[PDB]
Amino acid sequence: ALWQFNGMIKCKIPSSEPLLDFNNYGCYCGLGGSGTPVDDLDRCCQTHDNCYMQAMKLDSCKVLVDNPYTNNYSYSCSNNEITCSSENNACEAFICNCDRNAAICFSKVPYNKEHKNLDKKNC
Ligand SMILES: [Ca+2]
Ligand SMILES: [Cl-]
Repeated sequence: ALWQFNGMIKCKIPSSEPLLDFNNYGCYCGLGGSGTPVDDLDRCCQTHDNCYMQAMKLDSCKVLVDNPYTNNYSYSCSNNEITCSSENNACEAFICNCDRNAAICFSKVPYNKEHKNLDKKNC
């Protein structure tokens, strides 16, 4: 769920408020997403969007009524490392992995201020 993803991103980027810093960035970070990613951070978000689309194709996922944004899962942050839990069932586990991958991705790419609040004439 979005509460968990926020925490993951803070795990990797402890100075951030991710729901502010990483929402409405580029063509893909935030609601929806199309066009060409503007930079590597935007590409992290495209991958994550694709991961959530692939979570929904899962037979596993077609039961929790929640979407990936509302589907809770279990994870830990420890020493700024994210660990998804073996106690997660299949849908939960898949979404946790999508989120972990994206949080790590965000932490390893440049942040270009020019793309924050981009006009979706670029997308
Ligand atoms: Ca998106
Ligand atoms: Cl990690």
